[PDB]
Amino acid sequence: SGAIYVGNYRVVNRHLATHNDWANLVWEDSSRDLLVSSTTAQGCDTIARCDCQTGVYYCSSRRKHYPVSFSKPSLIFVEASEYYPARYQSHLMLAVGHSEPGDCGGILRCQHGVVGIVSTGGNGLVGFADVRDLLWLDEE
Ligand SMILES: NC(=O)[C@H]1CCCN(C(=O)c2[nH]ncc2Br)C1
Ligand SMILES: [Zn+2]
Repeated sequence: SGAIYVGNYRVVNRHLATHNDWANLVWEDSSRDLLVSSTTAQGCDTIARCDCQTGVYYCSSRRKHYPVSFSKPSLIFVEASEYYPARYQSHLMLAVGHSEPGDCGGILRCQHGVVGIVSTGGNGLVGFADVRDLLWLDEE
């Protein structure tokens, strides 16, 4: 589990969105595993606007932050899971690291701010849903 709280937005994994998220929906994209809902309180996270390929992510199954090198956001074939069939997930970045299904929502960050959230894992891989292209998270 886990969310990004930027301005009056909550960014979660689409597959973990709550009823309250769907009832307060701003934007969702199944291809990216992303959903954004509106919040009453202002959040403290800042979004990175950069092409960093190194950063640090939170792994709930280890209670640990790990430094990683990650790929540029891409279209990646992701194996069928409890939440999606075998498909191409877009805007996904891959690194070597531990990721169990419940690690989804952990933040990946760089020197500039939040880069994305854990979206995929297994086999000693971890995939991150990028949010750096979502410039509207910074206004309105
Ligand atoms: N966005 C997706 O399609 C995800 C959904 C959860 C499962 N997915 C994984 O890769 C995964 N496997 N083991 C741990 C993890 Br995390 C695929
Ligand atoms: Zn950066």
